[PDB]
Amino acid sequence: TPMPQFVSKDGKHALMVDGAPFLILGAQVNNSSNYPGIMDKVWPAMQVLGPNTVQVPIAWEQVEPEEGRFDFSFVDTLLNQAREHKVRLVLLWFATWKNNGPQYAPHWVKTDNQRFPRVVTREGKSIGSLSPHAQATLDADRKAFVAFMQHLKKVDPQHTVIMIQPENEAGTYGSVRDFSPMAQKLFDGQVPDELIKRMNKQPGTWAQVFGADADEIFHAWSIGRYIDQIAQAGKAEYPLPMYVNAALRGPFNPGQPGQYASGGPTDNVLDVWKAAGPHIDLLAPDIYMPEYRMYTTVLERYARPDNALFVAETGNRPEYARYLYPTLGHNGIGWSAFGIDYTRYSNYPLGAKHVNEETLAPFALGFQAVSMGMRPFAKAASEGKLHGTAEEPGQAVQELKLNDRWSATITYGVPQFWFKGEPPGNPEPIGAALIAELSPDEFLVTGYHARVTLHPASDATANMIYDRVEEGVYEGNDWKFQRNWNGDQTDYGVNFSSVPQLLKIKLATYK
Amino acid sequence: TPMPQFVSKDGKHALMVDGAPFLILGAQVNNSSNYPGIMDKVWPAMQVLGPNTVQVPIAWEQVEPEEGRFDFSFVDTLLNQAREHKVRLVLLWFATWKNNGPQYAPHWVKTDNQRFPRVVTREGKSIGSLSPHAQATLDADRKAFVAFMQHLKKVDPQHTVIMIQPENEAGTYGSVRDFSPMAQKLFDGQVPDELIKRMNKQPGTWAQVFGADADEIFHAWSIGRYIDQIAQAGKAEYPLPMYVNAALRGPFNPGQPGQYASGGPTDNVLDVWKAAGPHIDLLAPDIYMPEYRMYTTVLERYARPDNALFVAETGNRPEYARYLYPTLGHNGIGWSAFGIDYTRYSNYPLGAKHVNEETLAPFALGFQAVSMGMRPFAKAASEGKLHGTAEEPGQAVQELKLNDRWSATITYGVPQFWFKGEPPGNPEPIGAALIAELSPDEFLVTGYHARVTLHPASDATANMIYDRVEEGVYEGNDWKFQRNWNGDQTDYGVNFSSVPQLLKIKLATYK
Amino acid sequence: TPMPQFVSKDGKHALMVDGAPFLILGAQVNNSSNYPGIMDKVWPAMQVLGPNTVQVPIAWEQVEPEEGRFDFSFVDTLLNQAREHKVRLVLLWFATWKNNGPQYAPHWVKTDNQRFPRVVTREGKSIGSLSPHAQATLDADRKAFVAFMQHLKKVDPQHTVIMIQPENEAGTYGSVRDFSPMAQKLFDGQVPDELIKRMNKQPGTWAQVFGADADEIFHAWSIGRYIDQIAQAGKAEYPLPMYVNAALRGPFNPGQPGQYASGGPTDNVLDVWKAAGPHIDLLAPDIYMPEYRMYTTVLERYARPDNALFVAETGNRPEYARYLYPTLGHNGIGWSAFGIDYTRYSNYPLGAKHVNEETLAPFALGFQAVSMGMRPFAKAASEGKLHGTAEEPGQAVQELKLNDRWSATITYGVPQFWFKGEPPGNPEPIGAALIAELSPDEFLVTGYHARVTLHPASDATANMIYDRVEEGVYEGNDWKFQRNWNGDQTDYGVNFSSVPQLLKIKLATYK
Amino acid sequence: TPMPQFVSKDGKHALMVDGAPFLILGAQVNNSSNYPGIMDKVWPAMQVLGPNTVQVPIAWEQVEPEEGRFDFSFVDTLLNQAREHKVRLVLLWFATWKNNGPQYAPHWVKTDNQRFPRVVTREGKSIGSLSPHAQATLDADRKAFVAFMQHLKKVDPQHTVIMIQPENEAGTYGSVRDFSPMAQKLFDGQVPDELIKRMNKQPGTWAQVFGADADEIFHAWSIGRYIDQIAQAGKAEYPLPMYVNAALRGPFNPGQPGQYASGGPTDNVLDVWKAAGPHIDLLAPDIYMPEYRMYTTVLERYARPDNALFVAETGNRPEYARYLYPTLGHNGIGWSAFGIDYTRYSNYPLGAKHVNEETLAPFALGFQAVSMGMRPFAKAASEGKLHGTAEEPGQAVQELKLNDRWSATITYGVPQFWFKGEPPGNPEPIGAALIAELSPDEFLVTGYHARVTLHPASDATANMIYDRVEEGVYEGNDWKFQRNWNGDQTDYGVNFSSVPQLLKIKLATYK
Repeated sequence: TPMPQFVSKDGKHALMVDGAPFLILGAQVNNSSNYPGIMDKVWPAMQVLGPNTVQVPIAWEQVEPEEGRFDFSFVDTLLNQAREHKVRLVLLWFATWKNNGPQYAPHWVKTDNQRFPRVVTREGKSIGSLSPHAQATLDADRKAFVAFMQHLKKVDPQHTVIMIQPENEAGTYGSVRDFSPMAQKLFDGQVPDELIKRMNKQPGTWAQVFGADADEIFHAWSIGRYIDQIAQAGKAEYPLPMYVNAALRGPFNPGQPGQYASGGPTDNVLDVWKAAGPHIDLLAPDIYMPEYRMYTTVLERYARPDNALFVAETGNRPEYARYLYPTLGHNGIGWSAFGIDYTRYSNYPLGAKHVNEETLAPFALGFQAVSMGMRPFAKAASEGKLHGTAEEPGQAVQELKLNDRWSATITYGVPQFWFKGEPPGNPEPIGAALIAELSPDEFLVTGYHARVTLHPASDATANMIYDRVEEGVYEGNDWKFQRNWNGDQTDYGVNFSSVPQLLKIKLATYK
Repeated sequence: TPMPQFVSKDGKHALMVDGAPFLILGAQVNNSSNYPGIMDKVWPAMQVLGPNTVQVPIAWEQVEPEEGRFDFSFVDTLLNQAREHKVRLVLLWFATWKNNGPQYAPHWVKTDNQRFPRVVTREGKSIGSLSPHAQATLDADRKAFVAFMQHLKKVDPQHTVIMIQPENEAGTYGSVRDFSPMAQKLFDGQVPDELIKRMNKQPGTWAQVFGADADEIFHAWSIGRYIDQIAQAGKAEYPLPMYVNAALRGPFNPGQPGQYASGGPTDNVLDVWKAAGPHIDLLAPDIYMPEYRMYTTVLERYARPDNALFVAETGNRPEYARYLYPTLGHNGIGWSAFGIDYTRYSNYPLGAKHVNEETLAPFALGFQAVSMGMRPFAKAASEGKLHGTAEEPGQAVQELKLNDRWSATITYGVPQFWFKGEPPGNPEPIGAALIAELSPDEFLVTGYHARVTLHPASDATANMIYDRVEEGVYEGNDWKFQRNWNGDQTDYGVNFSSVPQLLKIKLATYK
Repeated sequence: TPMPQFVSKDGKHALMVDGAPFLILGAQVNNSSNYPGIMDKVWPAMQVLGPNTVQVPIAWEQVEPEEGRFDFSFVDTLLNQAREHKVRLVLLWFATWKNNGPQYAPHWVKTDNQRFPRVVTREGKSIGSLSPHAQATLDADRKAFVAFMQHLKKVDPQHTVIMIQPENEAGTYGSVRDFSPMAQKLFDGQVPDELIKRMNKQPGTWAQVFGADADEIFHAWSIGRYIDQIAQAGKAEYPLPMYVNAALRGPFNPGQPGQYASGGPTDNVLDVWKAAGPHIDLLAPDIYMPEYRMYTTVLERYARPDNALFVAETGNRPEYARYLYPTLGHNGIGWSAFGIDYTRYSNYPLGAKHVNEETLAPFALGFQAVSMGMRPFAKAASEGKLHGTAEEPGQAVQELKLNDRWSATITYGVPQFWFKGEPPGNPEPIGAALIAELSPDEFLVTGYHARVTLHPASDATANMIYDRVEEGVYEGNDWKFQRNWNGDQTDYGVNFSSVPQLLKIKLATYK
Repeated sequence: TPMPQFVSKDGKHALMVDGAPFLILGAQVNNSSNYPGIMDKVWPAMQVLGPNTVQVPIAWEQVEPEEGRFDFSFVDTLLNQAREHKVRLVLLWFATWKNNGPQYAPHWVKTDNQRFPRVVTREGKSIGSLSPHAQATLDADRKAFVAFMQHLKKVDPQHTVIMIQPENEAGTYGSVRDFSPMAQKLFDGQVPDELIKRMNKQPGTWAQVFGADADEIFHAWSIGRYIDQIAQAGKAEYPLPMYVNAALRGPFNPGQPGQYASGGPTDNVLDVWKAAGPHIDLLAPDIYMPEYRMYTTVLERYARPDNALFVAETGNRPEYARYLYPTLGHNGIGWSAFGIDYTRYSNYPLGAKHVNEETLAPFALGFQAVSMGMRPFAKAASEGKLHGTAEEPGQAVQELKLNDRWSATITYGVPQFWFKGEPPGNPEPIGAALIAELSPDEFLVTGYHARVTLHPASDATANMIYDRVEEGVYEGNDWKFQRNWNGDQTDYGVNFSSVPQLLKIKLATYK
């Protein structure tokens, strides 16, 4: 039975799970929800949200508490629980970097600054981030990761785990790079030929080749090479797809490297990370920018022909929920919300002050609607045929171009009937829509707090007819019909409110 | 066992069901609630509202999806469900016209503008309404309707179905008539002698005879003849009563024909429709005019000596509920509310934003009260002896003339006791009353949010005595006594609030 | 086993029930709650209120619907239900007068103005009140009442029924007396010697003897003689205690006789009614005057050495509940609230807009507290040893004189602890207290929303000691101890809130 | 099995219960909740609050109602109930003084001012407080207390009762001392040599030695000697630890002795009470001063090297709950809240208007958190290693000095994440924290509505590492691990909200 795998060719991408494209509808537990005694506050929240994939930390300190003495008992417990609760897993390897720092490395690592040295600032101060240049730290992380991947292969032939995230938001706060002598000797050397080629530059030293950006590009390359070697060695044991996640710099008015985590896969060093990381399948943004223009711009920059869009983390405040459909609209591999458990922790002001059934309901709506047709939606994404949009404040109408024949008007905050006047939008921005092209004249359509009005895009389709507007669900790939919408229910577009409904709409023209 | 039948003589009317007059307390599901997979969101709402009759679409596209290949399986399912849930059915034939358009005609009809042509505007544009002049469209609709009536006769000897509505709001938006050559050849001809007689006019062409109104009267006659031939052929197979429903034009400031649906049974062409439709039992208004003066004027215009009043549709917003009793007061055959299911569709702003137990309670109150004496109420209506009224904003008192001996004062928003000052009315208009004359000195009385004070109408009855004020219910026609109201409960009229109560009041005089 | 009986000597009174004094904690159903089919809306309300005595109409129209054809089946049903629900009964004979009118007399009475004539005004108009002067009406009422009392004796040896109320608010609206010739012949005659004696006047005609008040005194005497003869004949069959109830005239600014019900036992003709009614045990006020000064003045006027105070009716709005204890403080026989059922009738503005568990809770509190010591409370009342008071708006302190040794300060709206400043009173007037003197130094004390502070009334008791402050209840006459209040619970008086608590307080002095 | 015992040496103290230090998390029932018939309104409240120790009055009037006739049946019942409900008991001997007065002494005491004389004012008036100088009153109280201690020893080998409180707030209101001749003869004599030594003064009379404070110091010494002799005699029978409780005088602006209870253990006569009371283990404040500066100053004054801090009573209004942790921070023996039952009594304005699950929740939070590590917390207190603090209005940050190596910053009203700007504090003051030093680099930490940020206190610990931040609970002394907090949960201190959580935090430094 085929194991999970990431494919990408000519800018079309698929996460293949059980032999077909898959879309991650993800939930990530909080950072300290990775022990047997706390899982009873994880699963009741997942039951409410209904993700198809759960992200859980696997901490280096817990799997190798003493060097050479491995303990994967929590991985085993977690696989049983995920199988019982019918979710797939994405495991997060909290090791050399977690939010730039060594806090999840074991005692014998993070207390030993001699064997495992920290970044040194230009002024000579050690700071809370391990240097990518130390061979001992790479060796020890990679050895632990290799034991981890070997264990996974032995106990997960069911393929419950579909991806691995090596490290978590690697990079450095408080310095653009390491300035230790160890670092300076490498920085003074020649830029590796692989990076010279990919960057369209002439050979030379780091300062010669990259100028004012040499410090930041050097640090990104060195972190990338570090994680790539870990990815390559772990894949040699069990070749699950692997991705790294990015602490973002501001898309419009970024600060200086070091204010944001320098060296991480920020939007200015994506080609460096690509060159450095051939064994890393994608670079995934962690988006905690709730403002529409910022969020959607991050989506556009990380969705590249060489980079499948996966939103590995985003906020759990309700205004975030609507960003699922525009993410899927970039035809990547999915979207995950962060902080989904009942441990009473809150990452406000990034996310919600409390996680409960009310705060989860806007997310569960989208997860239920996509799950009603997940495999066809994922087939569409893998062919580049998924369209998605979310409501922007002060803009009550959007236009989606679908193909030569049809377009869709998206209108927010209107009745499900004729109305007089300009569309007002919803009082808060909460609407969204998602449209899959199955064939030129047939679409899968869902939305919430929104009207979707399909209309001709050319003179050939001016004589538009609703042939069928079928409500139903999919069982795997088999369509289960419930009813044909007609009359009032199609006279004013098709109108969605607060319940999950999937429509398979076949259009015709009269002749 | 006698089948349902409509009788009318000298301006008195009855819908005979199971051998006696019947009054429809109706509920209509939304337009796309006509498939097996959605009926579990219909019946729980009917359980709350408690109609005695449910209206459900029977779509041409679903019973003849391919020409000649009939499928009445949903009709069969629906008859079983109506029998289990103890309601009668009125079936709506969604075919050549539904809200003026062909959207419920099958694929092989509504995509074939050659065989089944659309109305052509004066400027040459085909628009979304099938021409009444095409023989193929009439033939195909009638053939489907005949198969439908034949099936009904075979599977409904219980007579669950009591009426059929051929077509739904036939007429045309965007043109006063068809201007195609096919239409013009008929328009240029002589007005049929049947219409010339009924309209008190001299023979001639359509333009000669009817002048400025020729276009609209021609279209109404041609639609009427179309549906009448379908009614006649269907009745030849199974002679259930049949009615058509009207999309109204404004009673006071109507627009132009084509702004409102031209050719439908609007209030200016009722004699045309009568002349054209001898096999159509009545013309029924669909009233979505919530303002008192408009609603009640529509009632008066459609209640004619040659037209039994049936309100086939009205709004499901709570202010509409009170219009049941004035409708029954015209001594027709009943009243039905539109959009009664839990599918989460809303036709706001015509109706309510949500359908739930709260929004249905004002309707259920009236349906429960009338059902407590439905057969005697319907016997009264068939003798012209039913009186009914609803509260008008800014008018806290109304006077009902009952007969030579007695009248009833209706007072809104007062205590059930002595009060000082002018009656204030209810804060919102919600009151109503219904009074049946059983014999000169005995009345059935119910109401809500209202006081009913019977008082002498002549010097012969000045010495008024409450002989009996019996609360109870009817089992069929047998009166079941609960108690005699007296004392406080009759000193200030008889006072109704929010619970269904039927009173049988016998008056006397002391001597 | 002794039957119920009213005793009164030297201004001390007792309703003896089962051989000992009894205090009525009464509830009266609404006027049309006197049929088997409505009793399921009576008993659930009594379960909440918990009266010890229920008042129910027994209508002449229902027990003699045709002359000579008696039907006491409802009396039988009602006795079974009262025994099952553990209440005593007071039966109300709705006959010649109910609120001045004949509406509860049978068909063959109230429609026959010839045999049973109405009062004639000075101008010659018959009005809605039967003349006390017609021998046929007296004969027919008395005959029905005699059949009623005979039936009671046969089917009620349990003595469920403890009193009878002949007629209901007898009197006349719209005329001071009857002016018919039948009436004038009697009015022109001599004042009966019995009334001449009791009124301390010299013999003469009605106009000579009574002057400007002759009309009103004549009507009161004639109604009184009418009901007295009915009482005497009914008592000859079964000598239950009997009382009449009064529709009050204003205590301070009364209107004219005829505006209020002339001839009823109003506060100006109590000596007339005493003289006329030796077989009527007491004259009971019906108090719907919610203002403190009016309510308590009515109490004082009807509590006479020759008249035991029984409040036969009062309002069911919550502000009325507190008037129970000052009524008991006049050492009569009890107090009853009117309109206690769930039939959805309201006599607002006299009483509450709705009867439910919230509106009944302030009454149930008092009924529960008195029931916790009802027989000792009733023994105290029969010895004149009960003291009671209710809160007056704007007066947060009252002083009750108990005996030579002790007094009680009643304070409203204070904490159950030390407080600074003037007592504020409760926000609405809701407090009350009730104190029985068991012996010179021992008292039964209860209250609600109030503090009771016992304190010395003389120099002999200056050295006051709380010997015992026992919370408990009585079983019949046997005291069941729960706890001794001390400390905080007695440092600031004894403080009552919203739960029923009976305290048996023994005082001492240190020496 | 060792019985409870109080140990104190060189300013470190422990209440030894079952052989190890113990911390009282106490609840006291109201003053009249000391009878079998009211205990069903005590235990349901204790179930909600969850104290480990309940204080209950044992009244002299109830155990010796007649002289020589002892009745300890309630003590027996109460021991059974405390064992069933799993709490320890502290019994309060309500005898010669309760809130200065004799109200709980038996009838034959408090009514006999001859045998048991009251304090006489300077003007000759007897007032409500028994004189400490009468030998009969001492003899009779001591005899009753000796019978009580003998009974306890016989029926409590389980050691359910851990301390006894002889008398309750002894002292006098309305006079600084007794001025009777009996008192004056003693006052005129020489100051006992024991008091002369302890007060660092020269021999002489009371007026010579103490001057303006002679009256108050004389009264405190005489009350102290009275209770000490009772303590000594009771301990001779069963040597349970014993304490007296104090009605406080204002810490900053005290009134005159007699306005506050003169002679009680107020903050100016603590050395007198120590000298007079060698058999009294500690002097405990009763703190009903809700203002932060007053409450915490009282704590400081009563926590002395010769006086273990026990807060025997405090308010049950929610603002009081947070004072538990600063009390424990003085390394005494515990803290108890007053008025914890459902009898519907309120000592507002000292405490809450109602006791229910809402008003108890802020207290239950602290009791649950301390109970999760009660024995280690009590071991820490006995070594002087407990630190505790509560939030002060207008101060959102506090600093706790722990040892040479570490300190803790306490921040109130902040998110559990990074925030911009000055800490706002909670809207009402509700935060607190409690920190036990287990060893130099390991701490037990709990709090609520607060952030605790451990940080270096010296250059030696500048390179701080969170080695482990373990959430769990203790079973007795055995630690039960749940999870290791890391990541978000430790990046911004450790953050507590509204649920009980105990963290065992081991700190390291990197090298």
